[PDB]
Amino acid sequence: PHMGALHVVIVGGGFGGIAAASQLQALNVPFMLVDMKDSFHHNVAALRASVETGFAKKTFISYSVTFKDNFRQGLVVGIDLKNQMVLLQGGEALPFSHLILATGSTGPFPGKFNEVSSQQAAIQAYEDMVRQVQRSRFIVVVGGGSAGVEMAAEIKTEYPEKEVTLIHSQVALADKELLPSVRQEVKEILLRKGVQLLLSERVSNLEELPLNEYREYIKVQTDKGTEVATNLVILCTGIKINSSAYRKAFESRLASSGALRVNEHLQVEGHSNVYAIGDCADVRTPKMAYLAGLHANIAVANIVNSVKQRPLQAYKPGALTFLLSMGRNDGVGQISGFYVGRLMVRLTKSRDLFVSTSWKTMRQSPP
Ligand SMILES: Cc1cc2c(nc3c(=O)[nH]c(=O)nc-3n2C[C@H](O)[C@H](O)[C@H](O)COP(=O)(O)OP(=O)(O)OC[C@H]2O[C@@H](n3cnc4c(N)ncnc43)[C@H](O)[C@@H]2O)c(O)c1C
Ligand SMILES: NC(=O)C1=CN([C@@H]2O[C@H](COP(=O)(O)OP(=O)(O)OC[C@H]3O[C@@H](n4cnc5c(N)ncnc54)[C@H](OP(=O)(O)O)[C@@H]3O)[C@@H](O)[C@H]2O)C=CC1
Repeated sequence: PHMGALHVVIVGGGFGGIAAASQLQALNVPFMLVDMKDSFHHNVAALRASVETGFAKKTFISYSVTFKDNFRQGLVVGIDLKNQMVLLQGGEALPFSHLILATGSTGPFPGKFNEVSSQQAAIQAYEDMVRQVQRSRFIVVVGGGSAGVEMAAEIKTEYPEKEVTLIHSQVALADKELLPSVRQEVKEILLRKGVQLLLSERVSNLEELPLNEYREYIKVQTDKGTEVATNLVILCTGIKINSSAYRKAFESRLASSGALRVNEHLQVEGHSNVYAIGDCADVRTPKMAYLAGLHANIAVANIVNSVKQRPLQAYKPGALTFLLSMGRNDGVGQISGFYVGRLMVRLTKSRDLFVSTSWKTMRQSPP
């Protein structure tokens, strides 16, 4: 029993979780941030950290340095809604007056990294990836969504002498929600960089392929019988909302996508003190780091507003903002529903990939 006192538990230390923890910390509200890793991952820059020697150490930020005893490393395995408890692997339990679920998404390395690991092992995993790319003259990227087009562009921009093939199962590249003008310009930039495109083809022997590892010879096969020989295979084949921590407890509340249904105040439907933020929230908006941060501000604010019997803040989407870096010198996208060009995207995203914003939030300086 908390007897009216606040204790907020945040499950997930991604873009959403560190924003929520930073604000609760500034408000002196008791809270615990739980993450399976020992450091925040600026995963927007994970593909650049896969091609540039020495960059990976700019993409991982120690939780304990920023949050100290308000941070607990661990894997959440269930939520006990009756006794308001966050269940950790190992048996430990965390009581909460309010729960913020910020579990993000999972997917293949290198675009996502969700291993229980130390900070130096995580950085080394990306430095090893750089070494695999450097050893490999021929490289195949599988999947031409927004991650795969960025991956292929990063490789050919850093290493123009390598041979890069992107294999994609659809006719057009990147997200279907994007303006057709954006999707066509993505294709043209890749072709001008020398990336070979194999569109409307599905790689069919994924079980048989060594992944993220240089080999003298790998044969990639497609459902149409195309065969590509390569030294290296990288999967950018998509992500899944990470519902492990909460799927059982909230099964009745889950969208199809695995997200949690929520109102414009981001409380989970059926609950007044549970919030979902970021990728695991059924925003129906695109899953974006910057939206996770905005959701966190809304979530923390209505926890406080709700204790002050005040009216709640509301999340209202606008047109789609979506920026694709195409290596450090190029890119294309849209800012709230209109096309923005290559100079704009290069300056806004491609050069720095928003890395400095996470170090600022965490109040740390990059090594
Ligand atoms: C891959 C990629 C993504 C981009 C990219 N670009 C942009 C961009 O330009 N702008 C943007 O806003 N988003 C961009 N994104 C999307 C952005 O990465 C995601 O939308 C963002 O990470 C979502 O933030 P969340 O806070 O919702 O989730 P995270 O995945 O960041 O963090 C979740 C955390 O929960 C932890 N966790 C999950 N389940 C757990 C459990 N059961 N126990 C403990 N910890 C758990 C995970 O380990 C992880 O640390 C991009 O170029 C690439 C290549
Ligand atoms: N710049 C940004 O803001 C970025 C944002 N994101 C976010 O992350 C989300 C996921 O993006 P992404 O990670 O690119 O995942 P996506 O699911 O968007 O793209 C993955 C693609 O890979 C294709 N694919 C899967 N298996 C194969 C195969 N065996 N052979 C060939 N093609 C295959 C899929 O086609 P099928 O589905 O037909 O199998 C799909 O079109 C985005 O929706 C966005 O919210 C990610 C990267 C950049």
